[PDB]
Amino acid sequence: STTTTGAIAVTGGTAVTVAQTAGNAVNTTLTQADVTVTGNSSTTAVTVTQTAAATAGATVAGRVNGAVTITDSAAASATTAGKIATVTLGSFGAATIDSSALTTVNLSGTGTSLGIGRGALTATPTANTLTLNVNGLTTTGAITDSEAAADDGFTTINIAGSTASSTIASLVAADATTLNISGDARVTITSHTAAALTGITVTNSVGATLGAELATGLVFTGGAGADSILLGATTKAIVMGAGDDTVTVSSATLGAGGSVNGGDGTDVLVANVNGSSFSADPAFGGFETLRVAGAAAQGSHNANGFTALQLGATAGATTFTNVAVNVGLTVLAAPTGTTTVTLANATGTSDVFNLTLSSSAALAAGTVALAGVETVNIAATDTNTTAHVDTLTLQATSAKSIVVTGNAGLNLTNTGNTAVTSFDASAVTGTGSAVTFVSANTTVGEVVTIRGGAGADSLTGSATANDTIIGGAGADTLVYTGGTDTFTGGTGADIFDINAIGTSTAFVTITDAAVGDKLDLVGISTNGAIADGAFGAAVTLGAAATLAQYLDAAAAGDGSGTSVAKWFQFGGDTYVVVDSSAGATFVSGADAVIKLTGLVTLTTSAFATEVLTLA
Amino acid sequence: VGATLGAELATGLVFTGGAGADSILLGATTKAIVMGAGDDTVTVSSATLGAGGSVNGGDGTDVLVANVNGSSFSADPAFGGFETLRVAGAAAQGSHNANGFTALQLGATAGATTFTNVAVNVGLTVLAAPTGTTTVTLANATGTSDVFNLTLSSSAALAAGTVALAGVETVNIAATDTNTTAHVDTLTLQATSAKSIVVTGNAGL
Ligand SMILES: [Ca+2]
Ligand SMILES: [Ca+2]
Ligand SMILES: [Ca+2]
Ligand SMILES: [Ca+2]
Ligand SMILES: [Ca+2]
Ligand SMILES: [Ca+2]
Ligand SMILES: [Ca+2]
Ligand SMILES: [Ca+2]
Ligand SMILES: [Ca+2]
Ligand SMILES: [Ca+2]
Ligand SMILES: [Ca+2]
Ligand SMILES: [Ca+2]
Ligand SMILES: [Ca+2]
Ligand SMILES: [Ca+2]
Ligand SMILES: [Ca+2]
Ligand SMILES: [Ca+2]
Ligand SMILES: [Ca+2]
Ligand SMILES: [Ca+2]
Ligand SMILES: [Ca+2]
Ligand SMILES: [Ca+2]
Ligand SMILES: [Ca+2]
Ligand SMILES: [Ca+2]
Ligand SMILES: [Ca+2]
Repeated sequence: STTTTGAIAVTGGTAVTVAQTAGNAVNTTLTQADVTVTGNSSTTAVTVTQTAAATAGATVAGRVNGAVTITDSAAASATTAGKIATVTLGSFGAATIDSSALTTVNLSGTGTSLGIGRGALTATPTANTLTLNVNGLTTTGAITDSEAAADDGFTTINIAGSTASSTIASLVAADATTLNISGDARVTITSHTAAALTGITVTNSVGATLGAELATGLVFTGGAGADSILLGATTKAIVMGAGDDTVTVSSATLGAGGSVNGGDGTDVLVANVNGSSFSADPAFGGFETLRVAGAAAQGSHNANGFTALQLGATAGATTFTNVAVNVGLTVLAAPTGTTTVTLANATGTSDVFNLTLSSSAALAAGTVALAGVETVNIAATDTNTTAHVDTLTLQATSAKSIVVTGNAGLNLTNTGNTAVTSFDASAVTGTGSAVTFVSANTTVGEVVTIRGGAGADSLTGSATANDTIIGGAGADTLVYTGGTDTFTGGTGADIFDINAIGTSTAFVTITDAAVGDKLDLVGISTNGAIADGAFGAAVTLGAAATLAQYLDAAAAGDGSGTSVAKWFQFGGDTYVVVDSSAGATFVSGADAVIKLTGLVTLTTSAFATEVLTLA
Repeated sequence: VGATLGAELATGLVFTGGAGADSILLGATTKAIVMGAGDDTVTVSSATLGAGGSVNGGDGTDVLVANVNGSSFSADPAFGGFETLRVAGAAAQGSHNANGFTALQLGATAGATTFTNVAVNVGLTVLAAPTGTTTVTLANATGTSDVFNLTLSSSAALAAGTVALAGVETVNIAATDTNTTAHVDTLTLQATSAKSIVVTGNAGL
């Protein structure tokens, strides 16, 4: 049903299990049953399972969870023992337990809040260890020790994560002293409120992450596996253990003394600060990667002695100084202001930098400046299965090569990068990992090579240059600007967008024009706008007519008021002409020729607007 | 014993030292400068070299002199084999990365000069009157037993000027006279958490 599951109450028994399910339809919401268990003095264990909560979607069955209330016999007594030792939950709304004999809680699925009270026993309790086994648990809100506030709570909390990731939105334990996170799968505590904590100790294989910034007085010890914390001006010796760990610091220098060692493995140090020099400070050790990310992250950062660099969202413009050779930057989120990299030594002529862009969604990497680097390698990386296009302004005024790899698109702003003679995005991979590039090269008579990838790419050369442009798979747009250009749109419906007139010597050759490819002549319509028909009888001349003769023949008509297209086949190759002139001379200046390698018959092929589609 | 050349070498010009204290001035050098054994001394007029464009101090304790607006020589693999960083010259000034040096020196300067990322047990020797406040900031000042060794070393009376040592608890000053005829050095110390000042030496302060 969509109408909600009515109460469930149990009283008494050696052990109790109430197992709800919800089987409602795919666009409805059923809210589940309120459960109450009240033990008699035989009740050692209680279990209350439900179906996991979800939001009513197009194909998602909606479920809200029922409150659960568990109460032991001796819950209100000042003296009587109490019998409920273990409680197991499998999803829940606003849950309560109240038992002075409680040691273990097993959590699972989707929760709202758990409030743990112990019996109102007046005697001061001696055993005060909450074992809290988690497995696939996610919480809207707080696990609280209700007893700790005004009475005698648990002094030591143990959390054993198991077979699946768990996330506790908030853990509130005001009498807690030790906190040990153990087991088998990640435990994440988004926010703890445990002022009296003297230590935290991860022993867990996958690791533990704590989203709340630790107390400056609070010791933390990691184990194997990716543990992950936030520190301020710490007073204590923080150890991170083995595996790939992550500490975020809110202040650049520590305090008292006041240290943090990353331990074995590749560990990230995150600088949420106005500048850093972590290599210098012996207080920090065992770190390999420096990441600049956070709401206070900004300014000048000493890269020295790190083997890798990362960047996330930032407060303002951030600069990496003293960057050693073979050290690459990975950008993980949109930063604020220009990101400058300045290397240890830029002076050589074979300088290589590895920039990486790595995100699940479209990433606006912003401006990164790489003065004195000759080869710039860009990886554009998508972390999920669904395709996107990243954006970057590169300022690399002495780069000769740009190579793009990866599996996401890159629209690259290239303004002012005038040394670039080789753009190679050929290795790029998705349906639409679309690469956009425009050469900023102005060296007269240069050889420039532009390579597209699997995406629907948009590659523009330079009027200055003899551009070789090659799209990969997909709907590529190759732009002609001037000079002796060689175009190859690979597989797919490519568009050869002709925006310049050229000469009789400096013109575009299109190597592989085939059925489906287009020839956009909008930009050479000097006088008016082209044919518009299916204009398709080849100009024919004699067995030994010259290219010069065929050109003159093709331009014989009057193009003064209205430009006209014609075409011919000379010496084994196919040519297209735009006549924009009076006399029967093809005039180099305003009349235009386009070469197409091979015999391609344009008989049946038709002019769209000023756009010729090969038939 | 060595050779010393007071003129700045041509940027095109190769130099090779032997054993013994050789000593030159370099600009934006284009060539691979070697200094050999013994306690050598190169003064650079520009912070980064050129073309390529390197200078190796070789064996022994060698001084690198920064006649520049800031330095970070540890980072640049173009410079290697140096042990002491001195800030001295008519263009010498600003922020200087002490990292990876085992000693520090100071001479006459263009303006206020700052030593950053200074490792523990690294001392400064002042050799001539500088211009503007000389700030030392250590790698880690946070402890409560921080010791710094300042030395003043001259033949004549030396006006060391202001040196700032934020976060140092014990400041040791040596006042050293290099000749037989007595003098008195002068210093403004700014050491707002120093509990001890110990003065040794054979000249006045
Ligand atoms: Ca109570
Ligand atoms: Ca009580
Ligand atoms: Ca209490
Ligand atoms: Ca660890
Ligand atoms: Ca580690
Ligand atoms: Ca360090
Ligand atoms: Ca490590
Ligand atoms: Ca994606
Ligand atoms: Ca370079
Ligand atoms: Ca560059
Ligand atoms: Ca392509
Ligand atoms: Ca061109
Ligand atoms: Ca293509
Ligand atoms: Ca094609
Ligand atoms: Ca056009
Ligand atoms: Ca004509
Ligand atoms: Ca020598
Ligand atoms: Ca030497
Ligand atoms: Ca040496
Ligand atoms: Ca070096
Ligand atoms: Ca004297
Ligand atoms: Ca101190
Ligand atoms: Ca002090």
